[PDB]
Amino acid sequence: GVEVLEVKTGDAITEVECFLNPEMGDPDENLRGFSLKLSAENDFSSDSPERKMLPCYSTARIPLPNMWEAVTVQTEVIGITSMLNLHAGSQKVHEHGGGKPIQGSNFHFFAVGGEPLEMQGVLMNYRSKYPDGTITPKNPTAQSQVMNTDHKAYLDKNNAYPVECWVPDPSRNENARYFGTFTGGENVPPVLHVTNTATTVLLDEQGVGPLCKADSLYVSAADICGLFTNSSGTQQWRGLARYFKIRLRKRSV
Amino acid sequence: LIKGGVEVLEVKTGVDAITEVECFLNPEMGDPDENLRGFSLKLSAENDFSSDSPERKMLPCYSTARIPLPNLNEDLTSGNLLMWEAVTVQTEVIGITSMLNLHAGSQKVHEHGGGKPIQGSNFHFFAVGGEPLEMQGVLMNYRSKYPDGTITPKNPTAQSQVMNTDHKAYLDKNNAYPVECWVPDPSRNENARYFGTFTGGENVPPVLHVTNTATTVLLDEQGVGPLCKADSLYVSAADICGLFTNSSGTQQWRGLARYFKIRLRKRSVK
Amino acid sequence: LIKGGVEVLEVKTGVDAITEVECFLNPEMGDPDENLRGFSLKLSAENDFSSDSPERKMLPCYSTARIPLPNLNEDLTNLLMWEAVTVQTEVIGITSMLNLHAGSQKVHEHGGGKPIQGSNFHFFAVGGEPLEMQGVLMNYRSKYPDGTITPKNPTAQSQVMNTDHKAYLDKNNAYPVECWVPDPSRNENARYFGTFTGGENVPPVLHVTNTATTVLLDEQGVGPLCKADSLYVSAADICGLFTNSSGTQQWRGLARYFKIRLRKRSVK
Amino acid sequence: LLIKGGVEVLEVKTGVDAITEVECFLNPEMGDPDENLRGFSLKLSAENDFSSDSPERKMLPCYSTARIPLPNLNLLMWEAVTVQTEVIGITSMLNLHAGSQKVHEHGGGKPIQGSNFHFFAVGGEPLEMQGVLMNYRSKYPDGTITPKNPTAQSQVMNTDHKAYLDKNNAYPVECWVPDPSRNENARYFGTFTGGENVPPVLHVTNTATTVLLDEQGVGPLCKADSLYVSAADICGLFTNSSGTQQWRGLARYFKIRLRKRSVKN
Amino acid sequence: LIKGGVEVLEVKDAITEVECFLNPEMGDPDENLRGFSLKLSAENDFSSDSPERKMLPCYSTARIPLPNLNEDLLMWEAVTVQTEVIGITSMLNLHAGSQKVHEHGGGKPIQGSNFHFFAVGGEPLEMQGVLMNYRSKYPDGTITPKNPTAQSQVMNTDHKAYLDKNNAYPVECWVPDPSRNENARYFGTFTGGENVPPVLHVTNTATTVLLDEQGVGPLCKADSLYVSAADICGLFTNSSGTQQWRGLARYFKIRLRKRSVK
Repeated sequence: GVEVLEVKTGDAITEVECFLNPEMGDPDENLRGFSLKLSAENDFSSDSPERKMLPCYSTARIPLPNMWEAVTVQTEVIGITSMLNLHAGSQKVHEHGGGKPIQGSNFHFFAVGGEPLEMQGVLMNYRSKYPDGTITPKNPTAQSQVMNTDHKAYLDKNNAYPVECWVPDPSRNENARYFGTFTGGENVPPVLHVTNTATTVLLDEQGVGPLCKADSLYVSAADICGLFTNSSGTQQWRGLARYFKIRLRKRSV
Repeated sequence: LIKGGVEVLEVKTGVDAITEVECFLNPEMGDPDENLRGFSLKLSAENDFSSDSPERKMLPCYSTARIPLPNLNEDLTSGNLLMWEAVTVQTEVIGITSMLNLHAGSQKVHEHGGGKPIQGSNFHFFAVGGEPLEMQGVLMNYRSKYPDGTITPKNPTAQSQVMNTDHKAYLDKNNAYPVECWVPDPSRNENARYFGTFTGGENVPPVLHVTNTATTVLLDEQGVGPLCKADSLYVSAADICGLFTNSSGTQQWRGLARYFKIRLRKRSVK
Repeated sequence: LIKGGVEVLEVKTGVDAITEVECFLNPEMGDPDENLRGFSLKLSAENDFSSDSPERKMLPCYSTARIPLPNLNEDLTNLLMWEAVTVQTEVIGITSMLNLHAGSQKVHEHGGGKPIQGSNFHFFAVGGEPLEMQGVLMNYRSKYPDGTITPKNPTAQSQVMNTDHKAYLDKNNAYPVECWVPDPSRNENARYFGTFTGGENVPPVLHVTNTATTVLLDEQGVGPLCKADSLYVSAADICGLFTNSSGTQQWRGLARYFKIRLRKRSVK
Repeated sequence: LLIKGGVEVLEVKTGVDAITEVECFLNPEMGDPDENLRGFSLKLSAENDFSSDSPERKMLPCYSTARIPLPNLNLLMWEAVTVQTEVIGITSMLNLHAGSQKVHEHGGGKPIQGSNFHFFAVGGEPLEMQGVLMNYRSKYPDGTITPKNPTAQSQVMNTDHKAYLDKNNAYPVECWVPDPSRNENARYFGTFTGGENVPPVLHVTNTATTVLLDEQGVGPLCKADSLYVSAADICGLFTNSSGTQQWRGLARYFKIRLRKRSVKN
Repeated sequence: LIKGGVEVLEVKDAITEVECFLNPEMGDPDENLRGFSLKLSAENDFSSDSPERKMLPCYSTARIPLPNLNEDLLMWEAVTVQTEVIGITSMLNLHAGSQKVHEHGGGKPIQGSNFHFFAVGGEPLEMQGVLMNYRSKYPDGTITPKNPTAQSQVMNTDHKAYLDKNNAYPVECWVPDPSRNENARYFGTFTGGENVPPVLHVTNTATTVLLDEQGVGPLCKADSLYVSAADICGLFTNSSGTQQWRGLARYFKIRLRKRSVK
């Protein structure tokens, strides 16, 4: 919300990094990174999901040295090879076979901003009764199933904003860059790439990156990798942490 | 250099020569009742081609909106006319994560499993133009009897199942032009840019990307964007995301809104 | 610099040195009756290779059209030919496959109809002369029906490459797609593009946009040169199989639009 | 200073007759189990124990190769600069009436689908291959050339298994790959896609050229005025009405442009 | 300009090339089944998950000695790599051992979850541990996250390791650490699912440049280059229905140049 002047040159650069843990629901102390098992077939009139079943967006505020302009990010999902454990817990694919890989709907999303991520609410079912401890669209209507401009939120709390209720708001986020891919379907294969050679440039069309208000950088993520199928046939979301390395420079304003 | 039936001259320059407009365009999937905004009526199947009378609320339609822009041409005898020229669009489908609700209404994938994701045939389409989108009609079945309140190819013939050049329409009404009957007309739309992808099949995964970093340039090969006739910008969309499968096995289309942010500049015309 | 049996000289410039033509080319899927334009006859299956006699209406064919261009060389006192420089093309009516209420087998009890899916072939060509084809057969012993033009005097080698099987795409609804491909050993005066995707459950994936242009110039900057002021467009757009409530399957095809920009080229 | 094909590379020669083009096709070598089934393999056996795996020759697709003689020529050598290549006859797979198992009652025949391999090379000498086996104990049939004295290490990398692709219809595709530790005087390209239900995806166009020049601008140099083309185009499996499966292959077209290159003797 | 704990000066007989074929480490359950794992167990409770060593694919690594430079400072700088997976066509053997797809049909292709990964560095690859199940009891001869907690199922920064031993670091326990590896370049793709088709490309025309944004490649400490790989191609399904991982070797050709350092 400021007039942007010249990049400062000469201690004018800094780098910050974070590993941001996923918030899949964490149904007990041993099942960190998983959701509660999924319910199915609730009538739209009686759809009361349990909090531990709902993955939420992750976010962290990173303090910076006492404006900082975010210029690049390196990011990837951490622990993708853990899905090669087919011996623990997963339903056998057939008699004498190995366990079923994690697969199905997934969502991979990150943002880097100079302020909290701005979100827009959209619901599958406006009549869903969301559980205490979630932050979901207030006073939803049938219009909330399409676009209801009342549903604006800041991603200002961890393990609170359910991924199923909120998307990054393309009508705001003037001071953030976000990227997400949703792939839906029962049998969707997880496809995840890692490399330390790929950098995303955060500069806009005028060469200006996110400007860090109150010397704070905000990282946001959601990395729902797919569904884990237990021997019983029950399914749980599995998520993984996301790494960020952000390069910043001093910008005169 | 002729476009939008005017002679195109130079881009106008100076501080106030740019404007930006935005809108969220709601999907028109059929909206069978107040609870199922964003969905179609459940899908029928196996109608003989000779007795195919789909209900209106089962038929997704193209969405469109006319966005009024400032008049630029007060000075009638200056000799200089200006029109708004659309230069870029940022667009994405809104609410894609809503499909991660597998607890409400969807058939379980197997005993003790979660609900079935939305999947299957999908169509993602948008246009930005200086006039209504120009459409060409093509039917699966020329003998389909389309319901009151839809606008569909008039007096279709067997040729309407392939290319019948009689079926020209303007996308000039919301919740009227069924997506299954109409496509953007590549023989027209000289003053609009359109983009669509159809992916057909029972098990097709929805794949949707969001980012505020991606801009589509709307300039043609001569560097001219859509020119806004009557100081109007037209946005058009269809975002059928796939089929929702209820516990009963019934299927309904699910659609989502589309966001547009369009940057325009002043263009001199004769 | 030789192309289209002429020595290629300079590109001409000026307002009259460019022209544009357009065509919607209808598909030729077999058209088994007057109501099923754009479909084939239902598919037979399991014919022994020794007794494989497909019906004509079951066989999609390549489409082609000859487009007259503005007449050149109407003075006897320097030769010009039209040179095709760009094409815009797309398949027309792709959203018609969102009709899941008419005719198609339900996906499951209480469900909607089965989408068109399965093997597909999307192909076009732009040339200064008819498309040159090479014959290749699944089964050299296939007995093709009257009204089709198929490889003559085939042998087992016709299942791989038999150089006898050369044809021009010189007749509509005649050259079955399953028998012929564009000939990579010829077509020195045409540009062709095709993608075959085979399989029972292949999803049709089709894109439309008026922003995409294909350049038709070769490595020497020469486009197809239009013999006798004629441009040839060719297509095949088999979108997949339509499955009827009975389980019978029929090909579905769609028309292809072409918009071709040409310029005048001096030749000797 | 610039060394390739065991010669010092000097300047490209230009002018009248300093360029030539060769165009050819390679027929596929899928096994050809009888006179009528050119382009197919014998039906596939299944479930042989690794200790008793003796595939029949007609069941094994092999690499195709040919030596193309060039116009006879400080020495001059032909330098391969570009190749245009594509698979010939891809639309033949739209015949779903002949021989293939119906997909369901009253349905059409099952498309060819499943594991496929599409490969070509252009070189100034035979393609250099490295052997790798699924099962080192496989007993390969007379008329095939397969890794000699294989060991369990032959299932991963056994550096003993070096061969030249020096005979057509002899080197089974399942036994051999292009050797990335050699082929300094060839360019090769291949894609393997494995799986029962893999869709064949094949593109044809006469507008796509592959440049064969390396990072120093030198193409394959044709030793003894010979150009070597190699291919394998296993398109997938054909499923007969009985459920038996056979590989189907198609020919590959090549158009190669060459120029004269000066080299030191 | 600091990398590999040296000040990087100018690029400088100044070039060398090394190559390696790095064998896969899939578990090798007997003398005949080199390149395969032991058959996969399934449905172990998270509280009683004790995988056998021969069932666990591990990362491969090799230290490649380079010409000695400072005998009387220069370091080798890795500039490019050519790499590919070796023996991909071996999966066209559908006659040996694999379950028939249906009566009278050929054998089932190798398919399912796969992981293709390589790295080139001037020092061992730096790894971060992440577990499906922190309570997994890993077998003797494996090196797995020490003192695991439920946080080990997400990100536990305690789990740092060097890829400093072959056939030891299970692929399922470790990933390249994006918070380290300042002196290496790594690339990997995981594709998960029962029916995933293996898709593998070979060509001698593809080179990966290993220079960073400042034009500096990995700098080879102690005149050593480290190559690392994992190439789990998918699952082989036996006639009985049992499944085994199949892996293949990876080839590397690396071009290096001399770099002045202080």
